[PDB]
Amino acid sequence: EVRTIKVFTTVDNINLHTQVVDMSMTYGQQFGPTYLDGADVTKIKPHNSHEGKTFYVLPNDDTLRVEAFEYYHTTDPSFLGRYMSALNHTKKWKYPQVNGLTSIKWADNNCYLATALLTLQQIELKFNPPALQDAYYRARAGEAANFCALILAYCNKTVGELGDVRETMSYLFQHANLDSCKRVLNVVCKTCGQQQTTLKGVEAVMYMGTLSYEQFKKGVQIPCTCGKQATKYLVQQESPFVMMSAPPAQYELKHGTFTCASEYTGNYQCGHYKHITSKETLYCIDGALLTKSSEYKGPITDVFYKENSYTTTIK
Ligand SMILES: CCNC(=S)N/N=C/c1ccc(O)c(O)c1
Ligand SMILES: [Cl-]
Ligand SMILES: [Zn+2]
Repeated sequence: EVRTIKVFTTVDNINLHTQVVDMSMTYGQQFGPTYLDGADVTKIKPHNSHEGKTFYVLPNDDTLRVEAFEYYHTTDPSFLGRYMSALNHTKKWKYPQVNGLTSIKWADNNCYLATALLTLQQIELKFNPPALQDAYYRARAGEAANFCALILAYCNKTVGELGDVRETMSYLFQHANLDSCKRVLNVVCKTCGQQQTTLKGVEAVMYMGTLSYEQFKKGVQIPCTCGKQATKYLVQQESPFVMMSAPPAQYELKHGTFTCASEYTGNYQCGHYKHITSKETLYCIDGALLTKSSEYKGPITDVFYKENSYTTTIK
């Protein structure tokens, strides 16, 4: 007896493609690698309960290739399989609402992802790929599983792998519209004189070396090619936020002087992030856990500040 069911294949879970599948053959024999809500069903034969359901496939024809690129803005061949593999895990995570924000209950070393997600909800940022637009909208509403699996896929991290918050924000910023952001800097060495520099996009909102936006405005010391120590300071800034980063160090966070921050405790090989947000007081969100304090000191690695337009008074 020949037996078939109708199913739909997709790469973006919006555009559906009608298929008829033989129940005597595996999905892999018929579609190549195949996934059902993240589960790998390549080696599985169709079940009666599968009729009418949507399965993800790899982009193996030109129509799927165009749909996949338009939705995800990547042509990495392993992207979809990495996204599905992550999703099969992230759909089992818990996304509690903590002080009004979507967080993530700790699992699989996902603290870096929770603090990135909490941070995104406090800064003005729009994603360009529709996949990130759609999943971030759901994540804000509390259903963050697709968004978290997408972050992992875009950052080329697997579930359980130790991640860096600054690196993760850099990847997400790459897929965001920061084209309006502009940064002017000035560097003065007493032997080589001055050199001004202009930065755009992601490089205009991120800085590595100091956590303090004020010290960045007043000036910081850096090496020069002559061996002398030059000074770098901020001349002009156009952006809705800025991100200041440094190797973790004991740092004091004062209520009302920043938006949010990341704390990192541990070592290079493994550790733990927490999130600090300045609202009516200072709240520390550690996954599902919440505590408060009026003052905060701890090993901070990233701090986020609000911005609109800033111009220096330094002559
Ligand atoms: C450079 C040729 N690729 C094109 S034209 N479209 N491909 C899009 C795409 C997205 C994710 C994937 O995993 C994948 O295999 C493909
Ligand atoms: Cl968005
Ligand atoms: Zn010099």
